[PDB]
Amino acid sequence: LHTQVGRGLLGAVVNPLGEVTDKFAVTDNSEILYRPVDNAPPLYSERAAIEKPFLTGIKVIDSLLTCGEGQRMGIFASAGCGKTFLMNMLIEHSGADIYVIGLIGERGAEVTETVDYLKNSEKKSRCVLVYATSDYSSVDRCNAAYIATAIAEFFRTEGHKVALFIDSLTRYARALRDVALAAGESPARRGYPVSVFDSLPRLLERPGKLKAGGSITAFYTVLLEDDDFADPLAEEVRSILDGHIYLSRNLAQKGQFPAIDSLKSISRVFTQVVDEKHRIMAAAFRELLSEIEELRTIIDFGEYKPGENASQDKIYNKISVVESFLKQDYRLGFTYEQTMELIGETIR
Repeated sequence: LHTQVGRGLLGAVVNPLGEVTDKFAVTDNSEILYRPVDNAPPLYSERAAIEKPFLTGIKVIDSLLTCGEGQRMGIFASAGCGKTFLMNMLIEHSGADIYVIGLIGERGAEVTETVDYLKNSEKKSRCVLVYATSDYSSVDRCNAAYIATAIAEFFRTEGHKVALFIDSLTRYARALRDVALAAGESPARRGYPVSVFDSLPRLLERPGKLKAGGSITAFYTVLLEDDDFADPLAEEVRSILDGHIYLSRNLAQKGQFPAIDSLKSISRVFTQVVDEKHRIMAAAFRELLSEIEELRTIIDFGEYKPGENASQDKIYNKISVVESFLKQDYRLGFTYEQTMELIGETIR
């Protein structure tokens, strides 16, 4: 019901009971205060409108799927579509003041690798990790996600630009379902006025940019088992969030990382966070992308003959420059100016 917050948590690993069990970095700051884990969302008049981009350093995201400060973004993928490797890139190459990572219900060896990753990360001094393994109860697994959010909320009140990752919403939904059964609530039908299952939208309206403070930019992972299978839970959270990154099993098997399929991904606030020149290039790049895949089905049909159609020849010779723009080594981050200069060269 109450948890630790403050700059003293930076570098710490907190378990579902809200107290630190390990450290991946040590910080001079020792500030530790207490706040409730359940806090009301900001009133609409306290929220500011999402107007500023949150740059990620990932070329495909920053150019075609631009995020905004205060935005909540879903990341849809199955195991293993490098969703953990995409989150490592989001943490490495973005420019947030503070990162708060929440590992829900995961196996256990997964928790130790995230800490091992943070131990060697350049952002270690600005990160907090909340974990709940498979051995912890379902009650505790849920509380890991609201503790992670509450920690992020304190940093936002202090003015910080915060980035929140909860991986995963899938295993959070499963553990939550277990909590509902203890109250008798079934997934099909429910309880009223407070249902255990409405724990999910309540938790997802807490991020955002405050007029009087900083912002929480949130990334929620949703596991798409199997092979971009439409899980029922997957369609509700697409209803609530401001956009979704979709990690494609198909683009992964061909060796393209990140396996983001931009044509099946969106950011709703895109046109509000980029200028007109950006919108023109992104629009032109999406049509180049669409015409490429139209040509790939023509090729697979054995229907493409070089020299027969000058348009198809022009599209074909762009495949290499388009694929190289989309690819990205996870150790590399790109500034907005480099992303926009590369996308223009791809379109010319």
